Parts: sequence; C-alpha cells; structure tokens
Amino acid sequence: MKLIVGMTGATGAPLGVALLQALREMPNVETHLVMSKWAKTTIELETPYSARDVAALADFSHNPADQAATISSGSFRTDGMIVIPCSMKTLAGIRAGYADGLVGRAADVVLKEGRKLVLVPREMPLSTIHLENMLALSRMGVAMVPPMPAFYNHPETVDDIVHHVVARVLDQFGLEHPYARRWQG
Amino acid sequence: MKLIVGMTGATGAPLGVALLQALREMPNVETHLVMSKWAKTTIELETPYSARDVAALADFSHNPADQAATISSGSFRTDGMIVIPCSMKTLAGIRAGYADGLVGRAADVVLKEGRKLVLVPREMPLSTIHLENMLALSRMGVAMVPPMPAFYNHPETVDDIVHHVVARVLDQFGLE
Amino acid sequence: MKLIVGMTGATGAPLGVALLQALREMPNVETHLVMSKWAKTTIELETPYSARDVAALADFSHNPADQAATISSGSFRTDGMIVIPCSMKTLAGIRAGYADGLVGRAADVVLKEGRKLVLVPREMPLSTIHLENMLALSRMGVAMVPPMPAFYNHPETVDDIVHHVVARVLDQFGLE
Amino acid sequence: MKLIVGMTGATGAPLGVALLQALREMPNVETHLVMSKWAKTTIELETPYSARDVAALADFSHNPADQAATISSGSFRTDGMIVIPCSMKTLAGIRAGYADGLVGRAADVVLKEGRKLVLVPREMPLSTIHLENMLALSRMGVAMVPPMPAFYNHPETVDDIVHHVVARVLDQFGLEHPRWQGL
Amino acid sequence: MKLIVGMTGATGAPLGVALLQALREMPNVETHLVMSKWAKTTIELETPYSARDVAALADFSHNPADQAATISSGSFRTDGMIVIPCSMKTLAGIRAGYADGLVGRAADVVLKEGRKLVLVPREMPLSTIHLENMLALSRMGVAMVPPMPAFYNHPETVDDIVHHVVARVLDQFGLEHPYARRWQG
Amino acid sequence: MKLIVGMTGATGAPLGVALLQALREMPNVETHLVMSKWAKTTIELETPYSARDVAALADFSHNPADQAATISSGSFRTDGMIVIPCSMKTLAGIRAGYADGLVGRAADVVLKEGRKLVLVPREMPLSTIHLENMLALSRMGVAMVPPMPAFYNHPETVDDIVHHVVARVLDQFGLE
Amino acid sequence: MKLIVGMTGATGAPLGVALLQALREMPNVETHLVMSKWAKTTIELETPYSARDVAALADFSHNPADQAATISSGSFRTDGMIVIPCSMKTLAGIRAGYADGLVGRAADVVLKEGRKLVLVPREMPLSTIHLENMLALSRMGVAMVPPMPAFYNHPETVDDIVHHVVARVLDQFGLEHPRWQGL
Amino acid sequence: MKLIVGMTGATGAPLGVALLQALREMPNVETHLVMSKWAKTTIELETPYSARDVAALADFSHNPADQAATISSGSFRTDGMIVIPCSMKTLAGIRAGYADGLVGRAADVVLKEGRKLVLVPREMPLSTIHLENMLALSRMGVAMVPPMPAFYNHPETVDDIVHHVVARVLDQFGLEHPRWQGL
Amino acid sequence: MKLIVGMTGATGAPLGVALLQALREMPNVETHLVMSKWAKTTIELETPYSARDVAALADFSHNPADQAATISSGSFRTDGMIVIPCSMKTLAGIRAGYADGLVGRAADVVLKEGRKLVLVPREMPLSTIHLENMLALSRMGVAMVPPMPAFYNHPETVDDIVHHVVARVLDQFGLE
Ligand SMILES: Cc1cc2nc3c(=O)[nH]c(=O)nc-3n(C[C@H](O)[C@H](O)[C@H](O)COP(=O)(O)O)c2cc1C
Ligand SMILES: Cc1cc2nc3c(=O)[nH]c(=O)nc-3n(C[C@H](O)[C@H](O)[C@H](O)COP(=O)(O)O)c2cc1C
Ligand SMILES: Cc1cc2nc3c(=O)[nH]c(=O)nc-3n(C[C@H](O)[C@H](O)[C@H](O)COP(=O)(O)O)c2cc1C
Ligand SMILES: Cc1cc2nc3c(=O)[nH]c(=O)nc-3n(C[C@H](O)[C@H](O)[C@H](O)COP(=O)(O)O)c2cc1C
Ligand SMILES: Cc1cc2nc3c(=O)[nH]c(=O)nc-3n(C[C@H](O)[C@H](O)[C@H](O)COP(=O)(O)O)c2cc1C
Ligand SMILES: Cc1cc2nc3c(=O)[nH]c(=O)nc-3n(C[C@H](O)[C@H](O)[C@H](O)COP(=O)(O)O)c2cc1C
Ligand SMILES: Cc1cc2nc3c(=O)[nH]c(=O)nc-3n(C[C@H](O)[C@H](O)[C@H](O)COP(=O)(O)O)c2cc1C
Ligand SMILES: Cc1cc2nc3c(=O)[nH]c(=O)nc-3n(C[C@H](O)[C@H](O)[C@H](O)COP(=O)(O)O)c2cc1C
Ligand SMILES: Cc1cc2nc3c(=O)[nH]c(=O)nc-3n(C[C@H](O)[C@H](O)[C@H](O)COP(=O)(O)O)c2cc1C
Repeated sequence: MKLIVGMTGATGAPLGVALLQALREMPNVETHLVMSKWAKTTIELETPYSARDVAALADFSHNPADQAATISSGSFRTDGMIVIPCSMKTLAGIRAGYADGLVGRAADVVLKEGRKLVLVPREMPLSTIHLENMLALSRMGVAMVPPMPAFYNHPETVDDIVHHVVARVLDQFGLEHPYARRWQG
Repeated sequence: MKLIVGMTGATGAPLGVALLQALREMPNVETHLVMSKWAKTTIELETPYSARDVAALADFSHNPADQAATISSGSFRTDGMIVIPCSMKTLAGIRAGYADGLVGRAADVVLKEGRKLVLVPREMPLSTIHLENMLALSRMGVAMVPPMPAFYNHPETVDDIVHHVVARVLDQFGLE
Repeated sequence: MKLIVGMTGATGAPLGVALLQALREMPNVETHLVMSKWAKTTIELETPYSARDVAALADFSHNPADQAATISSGSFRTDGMIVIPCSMKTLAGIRAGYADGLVGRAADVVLKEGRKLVLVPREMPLSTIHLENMLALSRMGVAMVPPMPAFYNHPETVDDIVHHVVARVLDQFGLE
Repeated sequence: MKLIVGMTGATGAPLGVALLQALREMPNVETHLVMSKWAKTTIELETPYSARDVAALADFSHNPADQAATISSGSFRTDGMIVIPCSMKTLAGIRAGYADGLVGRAADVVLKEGRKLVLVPREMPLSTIHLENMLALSRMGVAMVPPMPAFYNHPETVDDIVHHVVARVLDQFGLEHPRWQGL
Repeated sequence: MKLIVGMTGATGAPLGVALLQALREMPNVETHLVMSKWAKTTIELETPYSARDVAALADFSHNPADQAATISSGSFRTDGMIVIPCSMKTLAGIRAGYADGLVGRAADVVLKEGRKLVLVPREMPLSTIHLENMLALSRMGVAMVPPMPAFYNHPETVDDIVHHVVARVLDQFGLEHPYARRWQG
Repeated sequence: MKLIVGMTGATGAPLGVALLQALREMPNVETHLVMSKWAKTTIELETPYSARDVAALADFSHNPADQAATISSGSFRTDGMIVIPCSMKTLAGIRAGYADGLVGRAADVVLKEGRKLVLVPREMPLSTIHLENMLALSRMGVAMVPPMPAFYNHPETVDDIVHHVVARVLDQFGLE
Repeated sequence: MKLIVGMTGATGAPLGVALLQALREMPNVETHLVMSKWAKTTIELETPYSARDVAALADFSHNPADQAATISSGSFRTDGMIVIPCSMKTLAGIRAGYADGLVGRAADVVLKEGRKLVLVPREMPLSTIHLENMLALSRMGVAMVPPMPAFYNHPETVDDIVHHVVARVLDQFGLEHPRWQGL
Repeated sequence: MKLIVGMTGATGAPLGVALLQALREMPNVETHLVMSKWAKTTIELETPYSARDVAALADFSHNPADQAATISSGSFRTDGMIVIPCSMKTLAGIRAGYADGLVGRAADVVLKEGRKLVLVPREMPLSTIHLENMLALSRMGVAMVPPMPAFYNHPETVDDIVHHVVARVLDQFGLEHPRWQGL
Repeated sequence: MKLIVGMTGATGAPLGVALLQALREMPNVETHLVMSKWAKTTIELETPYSARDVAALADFSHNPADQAATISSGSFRTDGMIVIPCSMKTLAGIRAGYADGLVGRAADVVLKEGRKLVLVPREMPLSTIHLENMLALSRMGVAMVPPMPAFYNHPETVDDIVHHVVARVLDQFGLE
C-alpha cells in the first residue's frame, strides 16, 4: 500500500503529524509526503516539531513545486491520497483542477487514475464557496472528512480528539488505528 | 435580545450546554430552548447534566413536539436561532422544509421572517447529501458554523476547543 | 471602522488612490491596504505616486503574500473590504475560492464571516467567464460597483469621473 | 457595411453621439439610428445637441415604435447592431425576447439572423438581475462592452475616455477609430 | 426612514390604502407612492377613495411613467420599497428586470443598491410562471408577503384581515402596527 | 364552446382570418377576439380585410389594452385560447408572465386556470431566445403549432397551406 | 464554396429540390448531396422527380450509409451543411451525436470543425422533445430555419412560399437567390 | 495575420515546436510565443532544442510572468491563439478565468475580444474535472483539438503523427500545412 | 478474467488489434470481441489483418447485431469492457442508452451491473456534443482513456505510441 499525504496551511497541523505517526507504525505502508509552504509554517507554530522532523516521519518527501516528482506521474501506482488538514485554497484548486503545484497535481493525478482521494477540510465558518467546492468533489467520490470532534467516547484532551479524527480518516483506507474509541451502543 | 436555541442529537451536546451557560451570563438575552428527543439522550450521555438541568439554563424550554409554542409563529418576534449541535437529520428537514416538530418549525419560521439562522452542523465524514443540504441553506444566508478545532491558539483540553467554537457561534450575533 | 482595501492590477489605479485619499479624510476609519504585485506596476504607470506613497495613505499595508497578516484571521473583526480596481483574475480567484495570496485570503475570510465585500470590477469587454464569476459572487451579496461614467452631472475631467465612482463605492458603507 | 445603432436612456448619451460622429467619417458605412424615447431625454440633458441634430448624424433614423421599419425584418441585410449606451431595461427586454419596440425588435432580428450584436451596458452598481441577463446574452455571442475607462494611456478629459470607449466598441466590427503596446 | 410604496392593479387595493394609512400615523416615516394606471382603476372600484385621496396619504407621489423622478436614482437614499398589492405583470417585470415604468425602475434601483424589496403578490391560482418569478426574486432576498388570511386570532370582518396583513408586511421593516393580533400560544 | 382568439403582428394574418372564418361556420362556438396593435397593420397588409371586417367575424372583439375585459377574469369560464399567428414578442411576454395588455393577461389567466393554450408561433430563423421561450411554455402543456407547410397532400395554392394549418390548429380542440 | 446538402424524410421534399436547383445556377458552389432512405420516399411522393433526377442536380451524391465518403472526414474542407428539410429523427440524432449514417456523421463533422450547420426543421405540432433538441443545437450556433411561410410579400402559389424559404436559408451562407423593405 | 502561440508543460513539446516551424515557413504570419516555466522543462526533455532555440522560431517571445506584454491587452489586435500542448492546469486556469500569468491572460483577452482560441489539450486518462473544464470552454466556442493520432493515412514515424496533428490545428485558422479523400 | 473488447469504426484500429494481441499473451483472460460493421472497414484499411484474423485473436467474437449473445445478459459475469477505439457515435449511443446493437447493449449491461467500462474515445477536434457525452459517462465512473501520445519516454515509431496507449488501457484492469 502506497499512500500520498499532502499537508496544507489550515490550522490543524497536529492532525497531519498524528496521521503520519500512525502510518509510521504500519510497515506495509509506504508514505509519500508533500508539505505546502504554509503547512511548514503551521507545523512549526502548532506542534513542537519542525518541518524536517515531520519529513522524517515519511518514507519519501517531495517538494511542493516539484511537478516532476514520482507521484506527479499516473503510471507510478499508489493506493490514494490524504490531504490533512486541507485548506480552502487547496480544496478550491483541486475542484477547479488548477494543478499549479505538487499537492494539486498529485491530487489531479489521483482523480484521473481513479484512485481514492480523502480530504480533511478545515475552516469555520464555511461559506457558499467552500460548500460548492466540497460538493463538486464529493459528487466525484472524494471523501470529505472534516475534523469534527466526537464527545460520546468522553474525550478529555486535544490528543483524544486528534486520535479519533485520525482513526476515522484511516477507516477510509480500511486501516486500523490501534487506539480507536468506537461506538458500542 | 430574544434567541432561539435548538439542540439536536448530534454528538457534541457539551457544545450546546456551554452556549447556554454563556448566554445565562447575559441578562440582556432571552433564551428559548428546544431540545429534541435525541438531544436529551446526547446531553445525558456526554455531559454531567440531565435534560432538566439544561432546561433550567434557559428562560423557556419548549417541548420539541409543540407546534403551538410562541416561537412557532412568525408574529412572535425573535432575533434568530442557533441549532447546536445540528444533526444531519435536522439539517435535512430544514432544507426540505419538512417542519414536523418545533426545531424544524422554528427554523422554517426564522427563515420565512428573514431572521438570522445559525447552524452548528456536526457529522464526519460529510456525504454528498449532507453537502447538498448545507450548500442550499448557505445560498439562503444560513451561517454554517461546524465545530472545527483551531490549533493556532494551542488548546490543551476539550474545554478549550468547546470554548472556542462557542465564542465563534456567539460572534454571529455580535455577542462576545 | 475597519476597512480592508485591496488594490489589483486592472487599469484604474487612480480609482484606488483616490479612495484611499478620501478615507484618509475620515479619522474614524482604520485602513488595511493590500496592493498586489501588478497593482504596484499600475500605480506607478497611472498615478503621480510610488508604491510607498500609496502605502503611506493607509494605517496598515500588508504584503500580498503574507497569509499570516491580521486580516487573514476571521476573529480579527473588520467592517468589510473593497477591491479597487478589481482585475478579472482576482475576481476569478475569489469566486473560485483559490485564496493563493492575501487579497484572495482576506476576501475569502470576509465572505465566510458574512462581512461586506465590494468589488470594483474593471474590464472591457466582459466575457462569458467574467460574467459567470460576477454573477456567482453577486448571488452571495457581493456588491459589483464597476467604474461606470455618469454624464448626468456634467463631468468635465477624469477627476470628476473618478470622484463620482469613489463616492458611490463609499456609499456602500454609508460614507460620504 | 450596414450598421444599426440603437440609443437608450442610460446615462452616457455622449458615448452614442461620439460613435455616430466616428461612423459619419466612414463613407462605406451606412448607419441606421433608433433613439428610444428616454434616449432623447438623455441626449438633451447630457449633450449640446437636440434629438434632430443626432438623427442627422446617421444615414437613416427610425422611430422607436416603428415595427414596420426596414431594420425590423431579417430579409433586410445588415452587418449587425450596436446599442450605446444600453440601459438595464433594454438589456432585459432583449434577453427576454420581449421585442415591444424597434430597438428590441432589431436586436431580436440581428440575433435570429446570426449577425453581430454589441451592447454598451451602463448601470452602477450591477445587480444580480443585470448580471444574469448579461450572462445569458453573452453565452449567445452578444458582446458586452460596458464603458469602462482606461487609465494606462493617461486620459485628461471626458472626451479622452469617450473616444477610447468608442474605439474599443468599433473594434468589434473591425473598424479603426482615428492603444496598449509595450512597457 | 424613507419608504417607497408601489401600488399595482391586482385586486386588493384596500391593502395598499390601509398600509399607507398606517404609515401616515408614523412621523419618522417619509413615504414615496407610485400608483400604476391599473392600481388607480382598482382603488376606485374596491375602495370609497379616489386615486387623489390615496395620493394625499403619501408625502410624495410620483408618476408611473416618470423615469426621472427622485426614486429612480440610486444616489437618492431610501430604506426600501413595498409593492402592495403586487400584480403578476409587475412581479414578472421586476424579475426580468424590464424596468419600463417607474414601479419597475424604482424596484430595479432598490435591488441594485442592496435595499429591501417587499412584495405583496396577489393572484389565485398561482401558475408555474408566477411561482418561477417569485422564487427567482426570493433567492435574491426579496420578501414575498402574499395577503394570506390568518384565522387563529378570530377575525370577523375584512378590515380584520387587511390590518393583520398590513401589520405582517410592516414587520419586514421593524415597524409596529398598533393593532396587531399576534400569536400568544 | 368559448374560445379566445388572439391575433398578433407576425406575418400570417391570413392564418388568423381563416381560423375566425372557420369558427364562424360553427354556431356553437362563442369567439372572443383580441387583435394587437400590430395585428391590425398585418391584417390590412396581407388580407383583403380591414380591422373592422375581422372584428365582425367574432362575437366579441376586446381592446388589446383593456385589462378589465371579461376574459381577463379567471372566473369567466372559457375552453381556452389560440394565438394565431403568435409573434416572438408576444410569445416572450407570455413565457415571462409580463401581462402588459389583454393578449398577455388572457394567456396568463388561461394558464393559471389550467385551460388550454395554443400558440401558432411564426418566425424564421428561430433564435436561442425564441426556442428557450417555446421550450419553457411547452413544458407547461402549451401546444406549439407553427404554420409548417405539408406537401404530402399535394397543395397548390397559399389557401391550401393556410387551410391545412387551420385544420390542425382546430384539431387541438377536437374540431373539424 | 463547398456545401453539403442533406435531405431527410420530413414532408417538404419540394424545399430540398428547389434549394439544389438554386445552387445549380451558381457555378462556384460545389454541392454534395446526401438523401436519406425516407427522403427518397418523400421526393417521389411529393415531386415530379425521381431519386436519380435529384441526385443529378448536385455535383456529388453520397450514399446515406457511406461513412467512408469524402464528407465524413473533417480533413476534407467544406463551408458547411444544410439539412432541408430536417426530420425530428435526424434532428435528434445530431443533437445526441448518434452519427449512425452519413447525414448524422457529416453534420457531426461540420460541428466539430466549427463550420456552419443550417437545419430546416419541419414538424407540427412541435413537442417538448423537439424544442429541447432544437434549443441545445441552437446554443451551439446551429441555425434553426423552419419553413415558415411569409405573407407580407403577397404569395399566391406554393412555389412563392418554397422560393422565399430557400432565399432565407441561402442567406445563412451569404448567397443571393434570384424581401421586406418599407411600409 | 497575428497569432499567439502558448506552450505549456504537458508532454508533447514536439507538437509545439513543429507548429512554430510550420508557422515560420509562412511569411505573412506574425507569431507571438509564450512558453510556460514547465514547458521549457518539457521542451528540453522531449526535443533536441533548448528554450532559446524554440524562442528563435517565433517573431516575438514573451515572458510567461509578463502581464505588461503587448498581447496582454485587447487593444493590441491579433487573430487569436493556440495553446499547444495545453496542460490540465492551464486549461483549468483559463476556464476559471484565473489569469495569473501571460498564458492565462492572453487567452482571457482572446476570449473577451471574441477572437479565436484553439487548445491542444493533452492528458490521459481524462478525469471528470478535465471534461467539465473542456466542455465549459467548448460552449464558448473554444476549439478543443487533442493530439489524437490518425491511422487511415498510414503513419510510420512519430513525425507523421506530429505533422498531421499540426495540420489539423492549423485548419482552425484556415492555414494550409505542406488528408482523407475517398475509399 | 472475462473481458469484453468492443471495436468501433474510429481511426485507430491498430490500437484495438494491439490490445487483443497483448491480451492473448495472458492465458488467464477470456476475451469477448464485438467488432462493429465499420470497425471491420477500419481494421482492413489500417492493419495488415482481415476481420477473420482479428476475430481469431479472441476466445469469442460475437455478431454486432446479436442481442441474444451471452454478454447481453447481466447474469453472465464479466470483469468489464473496453471499447477501443471508440467512435463518437458509439460513445453517443452508450451515453443516451440507445442500445441498438451488441456493442451498445453490452455497455448498457456493464453499467447497470456496476462493472468497469473503459472507453478509448478517438476524435479531433472534440465538439460540444462529444464533450457533453464524455462528461456524462465520466460522472458515472466510466474511464476515458483517449489515445494521447506521450513524448517523455522518447518514442520513435507508431508502434511505440500504440504500445504506450495499450499499456495504460491495460492498467485500468491492473494488467501489465
Ligand atoms: C496560522 C494560520 C491559520 C490558518 N488557518 C486556516 C484554516 O483553518 N482554513 C483555511 O482555509 N486557511 C487557513 N489559513 C490560510 C491559509 O494558510 C492560506 O490560504 C494559504 O494560502 C494556504 O496555502 P496552502 O493550501 O498551499 O497551504 C491559515 C493561515 C494561518 C497563517
Ligand atoms: C450518541 C449518538 C451520537 C450521534 N451523533 C450524530 C452526529 O454526530 N451527526 C448526526 O447527523 N447524527 C448523529 N446521531 C444520530 C441522530 O441522533 C439521529 O439521526 C436522530 O434521528 C436525530 O434526531 P434529532 O435531530 O431530532 O435530534 C447520533 C446518535 C447517537 C445516539
Ligand atoms: C497596464 C495594464 C493594464 C491592465 N488592465 C487590466 C484590466 O483592466 N482588467 C484586467 O482584468 N486585467 C488587467 N491587466 C492584467 C492584470 O494586471 C493581470 O491579469 C494580473 O495578473 C493581475 O493580477 P492581480 O489581480 O493580483 O493584480 C492589466 C495589466 C497591465 C500591466
Ligand atoms: C437621466 C437619467 C439617467 C438614467 N441612467 C440610467 C442608467 O445609467 N442605467 C440604466 O439602466 N437606466 C438609467 N435610467 C433609467 C432609464 O432611462 C429607464 O429605465 C428607461 O425606461 C429606459 O428605457 P429605454 O431603454 O427604452 O431608453 C436613467 C434615467 C434618467 C432620467
Ligand atoms: C378588477 C381587476 C382585478 C385584477 N386582479 C388581478 C390579480 O389579482 N392579480 C393579477 O396579477 N392581476 C390582476 N388584474 C390584472 C392586472 O390589473 C393587469 O395585468 C395589469 O396590466 C396590471 O398592470 P400593473 O401591474 O402595472 O398595475 C386585475 C385586473 C382587474 C381590472
Ligand atoms: C409586416 C411585418 C411582419 C412581421 N413579421 C413578424 C414575424 O413573422 N415574427 C415576429 O416575431 N414578429 C414579426 N413582426 C414584428 C412584430 O410586429 C413586432 O415585434 C410587434 O411588436 C409585435 O407586437 P404584438 O405581438 O403585440 O402584435 C412583423 C412586423 C411587420 C410589420
Ligand atoms: C410522407 C410522410 C411524411 C412525414 N413527415 C414528417 C415530418 O413532417 N416531420 C418529421 O419529423 N417526420 C416525418 N415523417 C417521418 C420520418 O420520415 C421518419 O421519422 C423517418 O425515420 C425519418 O428518417 P430520416 O431523417 O433518416 O429521413 C414522415 C413520414 C412519411 C412517410
Ligand atoms: C515531463 C512531465 C510530463 C507532464 N505531462 C503532463 C500532461 O501530459 N498533461 C498535464 O496536464 N500535465 C502534465 N505535466 C504536469 C504539468 O507540467 C504541471 O501541472 C504544471 O504545473 C503545468 O504548468 P503550465 O501549464 O503552466 O505549464 C507533466 C509534468 C512533467 C514534468
Ligand atoms: C477511415 C474512417 C475513419 C473514421 N474515423 C473516425 C473517428 O476517428 N472518430 C469518429 O467518431 N468516427 C470516425 N469514423 C466515422 C465512423 O466510422 C462512423 O460514425 C460509424 O457510423 C461508426 O459506427 P460504429 O461506432 O458502430 O463503428 C471514421 C470512418 C472512416 C471510414
């Protein structure tokens, strides 16, 4: 299983780091990371990790301006892509198909190859434009997994919420997060 | 100021309790609470409070089946409504106009009177139907304020995230 | 009052410079300027001023690449935004939501927060694409105030036409 | 070349007058003028000219209520039409196809024959209805040429703006008015 | 507060007269009336007032063919417009934007300036065209306030129904009709 | 039977005159004629008749400006309406609902009451706008019976073509 | 000039024949004819001519089933196409893009190359499906020219109507057939 | 004739080079080239030529970031534009109207002036977003000319395919490159 | 594996012949060929082969008129279908659902059963109609794999271009 992990400059960099950490604990999974310029800023602000620390969580890390990277090619097989978190700018770019950098190009390629795209859109409030773009991509089979907190499993800390979101994102690829707190009835 | 607060059976009952607690501190605000049947289950499961405790946080607590409540009529003036959290079922009913209980009727009335409606939709993932319904209501000027965690202010506890969302919902009505 | 003034590389930088001069005559208004890269080219070709001169007309002048500026945050309260003049490319980015820089990000934020956005779109002719984008934004309550000459008040000079457009743009925020 | 020129009651009668003057200097262009009722009001308020003065600038002048004029039939060949300036009411009538007078009829005819219609829409602000109407006609190949002032060529007077607008309108028919290059 | 009051040739002229009467009793409110040709006919048929009697209820009255009236200009500030009753022809004109007379022009101007437009559409049955036009304008924020009778407050006379409609129309401008019979529970 | 016959200023007044002559041969049919201003021009250019002659072919001839005529009321029962011929402008007014005169008002009323409307649209070529308007009305059950020549029955004269169109128009109301 | 002329099984074979005769009088126009199967039936029933007679009126006559004809490729340059008259079935095939025979293929080719397609649609009444199909092609710049009789020029015979229709069809290609003025 | 030629970072730089060479053989055609950043990468990887070599094939070469170039204004008359090959990113930018660089701007200008835009879209497979974008521009009269190989004329080399594509692109402007007939 | 391979009369019969040759090198794949009437013309003009030669490349070759063939039944399990090359007319028939022959019927069945359909659409230029039909089918999950030349791997011959297209078509079914 080869997964692309795009990270983007929406607040919620801890979500990306945690997903990358959980992926690192699965040996059957090769990860290709692309951090946008603004994701690097957000990682540094919101987590104790640097961008290089996060890059080291992945098997491969590609430059966001590098349209000649492996994952820019359709013939280079992957099982899909997660953008976490996904900003409104990146969301809008993917919907329009304006593949100006590698996050956008890798996403455009994933879609043309029929591979799974999972977005973790984060913004509040959501406007009509945000919702239009989300719907357009949803109709195409793109999974929309905003980081909405669950309270039924009695979370206490931010980590509790992050890990639940990560588990529910991973569900999209039939992957089992080993600390998921699921509904029992 | 008169505000309708709808509570609904989406996970996130602490979101609604906290908004009610904040509003309680504002004497200038008259609150009209409508807890759905499933919001009572979610409150009692996810909070240390009972439905009756939450009811006591509001100036009025209308029965979710009472289509004869003051707020069911457009002639009764309010400043608008918040549904927090808002389930996909309730969202869908509002979009369709299928006003079969008081949460749905109050919302339909708010919309027909040109009053402010603010929804706190909570579901994950969001499907095509959810997004269709959300989009259609957004085009009508309904505020969509999902409980999206912000990390730029370095939250530590669930209370931190809850506090942030409530502050932003309050913002929709110029409240601090 | 807090107003964001975006300047964009459409011909008509004198419209933007004149608006900022008129705002500087109002001591109660805090102005946040964002000049695009091409707006600087246009200012220097069409006005007596340099980019620095125009920057000095506003309380703040943010870098058009700086997505961390105050006005990129929703929680930072403003009374809205004017893009004057507004090129088709900027208009297109806003309609699409492709918030690549601060003009785009500030606009996207103004819209999500339900604040007032006023665009001064300048292009001739207007293509199908231009009108599509204008129509979509208009349905959302975005004011479209193109710099259309009025001849009923018998203008004589360019300044007369400029002044009239500015006053009507100002009029959107109930200003004289 | 045969061109229909419609004038309409939006502010900007000076734009229509200057177009007719520019077309008057071109011998192998036959102009057919239709001034709307409210255009006469706008001409007289905004220019030093009377209605008859403006009518004299064109080869033919047709009554706005005359649905039996030459230009109201598609069998009468022309090279197209300019409405300058074009009010929101006239723009809406054309979009709807409600051809109540000659301006609407001629425009409707130009469209059905597949000839070139150029509109000079003027209103501010532009509402949702305005934009909807403009977009629907744009999709049909109707040129939308609002009188948007250019500043890159350093205008000083109203005339500078008016003549530039006229030049860019004329461009639609490949006609040269007596521009951007490098920087 | 400056309000434009358009009247139109749908049955229901008593609704217009009553709204104008109620407005006359509010000194903070300047009214600009435009009666269509057919409204004049309807006023004379349905009320004991003449058109001039109704004109005298307003602070200003403009000619329906007068595209040069104050209210035809956007720069002339008003707080909005009510068309009461609003015929299907007038409704259709406003939706198409075919601003052929002053009722239509003043309405078109109100919409371009972002001011409040309140329509009191009256026709029965409603056809697909009526409904299309009503919806198009509704999506733009135009208030659709058809004169539908309420029976919960136990009306007895036509006046009872007229005054309730008028009160509910006035609600659109935050104005208080002093004889409103509101729902008490 | 009560039928409204609208005449409109499209070329093809002989189609309208012939329809009225054929109806006058049916003693059970009460005809309500409304000739538009331009229909009078067309009748006088294309037929041997004057406006008065054509008016005398029907039981009633209402003034095209008279919005108070019997047929302007829905409660006044009719079996429907034919517009023959129907110009694009009249077709456009009906589709838009801009019922400025009696032809338009009578049509708008026929539609709201669910009565049968038959249009004989005449124009060549048919533009996008014309087809839009025709399609919209067609979706509502409005019959579109343009005066299309049939050559299978070997016509020789204009009257043969005219007669065939009239019979097929008549056929809409199960008439011979 | 190279023009494709398609004929189709709507009533109005006399319209197609008269178009070919008018084009035959024009030396610098090369006509390519495609008669549909049902058009041959309509020609023989409605005219004094046989199928071969009509084929002789054109420079080239292609089999309606021949998808290998010159006109079935976009590399073979023409100035466009007229389908006269055009049945609802053929109109629907073109709209759908279901280019089963040469009439549909040539029309599909004309469209993809951005050349001028003119249709002479004939049916009565017109249904919702007819109008939908006509509208969709109209939006793409396809001229819709139904054979609508004009009466203002005082016709007496069927020929008068036929020749006027032909003249107005030819107008689409700027060709003059051997009209409205004033009143 | 004045033609804008845009080159873009889709595979198929040989297609753009061959178009410029073919246009170079035509004296009364003035070509304005705009190579995108990624097009230079594609040229160098896929051809024996450098960026400067290709720029020398055109009369004018404009920087892709230069929004002040002659071709960025509608007052500067051209006969239209070819983007060859056209990436999905550039195709999407044009459709959206997001005219961030000169390729997008010139294309946006060509469209607003009603001049002819021809795109040579290349990607495989084509996604829903690609097709949506292509369709929206097609509706506006933008020619969509993907580099689809023909086999009926029996090609042997890559050059055979390239030159046929070029010929069919040129067809859009009525230019003859130095085809199907019968069977 | 069971694969349906439709061949259609677009130029590019060498693409279809090459695909069938590549499949014949895979012993686990049962191929069901349907050559259209015009595909036979194209094969004989563009390849060294006759229709019989191409038929012999597949396990089954069904008559393009035979709506009773095995693959016309949904209950007959397959892994999907490739149309290579796919003309605009065939593409149009599939999008419309006008399943007049076996290529159309087999495709309509593949879609109703939720099996994979891969079209190799070949035409230049692509008109509005072509793109409409392609877009509609694409929204349903139909893969659009037009024979687009790739120059990054430095091809020299027609066979190089052909081979690359085939491998990417194959790639849709996870084949080499
Ligand atoms: C600290 C901070 C927080 C931000 N949070 C969000 C957010 O949650 N949602 C969003 O759409 N953009 C957010 N942005 C704005 C984006 O970072 C900006 O639009 C940027 O251009 C995104 O580019 P990228 O998607 O390529 O990373 C934030 C920016 C800053 C600096
Ligand atoms: C503990 C629990 C959590 C739930 N969370 C959600 C949720 O997050 N989003 C949602 O749409 N529905 C959620 N539901 C399901 C809704 O309660 C259910 O659709 C119900 O019909 C909603 O009715 P109501 O909106 O009137 O309260 C949840 C149910 C349970 C019991
Ligand atoms: C002098 C000159 C005049 C221009 N005028 C316009 C114009 O009026 N409308 C427009 O959309 N673009 C115009 N542009 C092109 C834009 O500058 C270009 O699209 C640029 O990318 C806009 O970027 P921005 O919106 O961030 O400023 C002009 C460019 C130049 C230099
Ligand atoms: C002097 C004055 C200025 C006007 N300016 C405009 C204008 O700028 N745009 C517009 O749409 N209408 C404008 N109008 C209103 C129109 O004249 C009015 O809608 C009229 O019905 C148009 O009719 P017409 O298009 O047949 O001329 C103006 C009216 C007056 C008297
Ligand atoms: C007495 C009478 C009652 C009418 N009632 C209505 C009605 O309720 N609804 C409607 O749309 N038109 C009604 N009309 C028809 C309109 O008056 C007619 O369409 C007229 O053209 C409207 O023009 P106006 O809107 O400019 O006044 C009525 C007409 C008459 C004479
Ligand atoms: C002799 C002549 C022939 C006309 N023929 C047509 C026609 O066939 N189709 C059309 O839409 N308008 C035609 N018109 C133009 C209309 O008469 C014009 O649009 C008029 O405003 C229609 O108004 P009415 O529908 O109320 O009669 C013709 C006009 C003249 C005088
Ligand atoms: C003599 C007769 C008259 C016909 N007239 C028409 C007609 O007016 N309009 C139409 O759409 N079809 C008409 N048809 C039916 C068509 O001929 C039939 O749909 C046929 O399949 C058309 O095929 P084609 O377009 O390939 O010629 C007529 C058929 C017959 C035999
Ligand atoms: C050699 C290689 C081949 C590429 N081929 C294509 C292609 O076939 N189609 C496409 O849309 N993008 C292709 N790309 C990706 C684009 O180059 C990338 O999206 C870039 O941002 C396009 O920018 P531009 O249109 O300004 O040149 C390719 C990239 C590389 C490095
Ligand atoms: C040699 C030649 C090449 C053709 N090339 C194409 C083409 O590339 N695209 C297309 O849509 N049709 C093409 N056709 C036309 C089709 O063969 C025609 O539309 C036929 O009806 C298709 O039917 P089918 O899809 O059942 O094979 C070509 C025809 C000939 C004979």
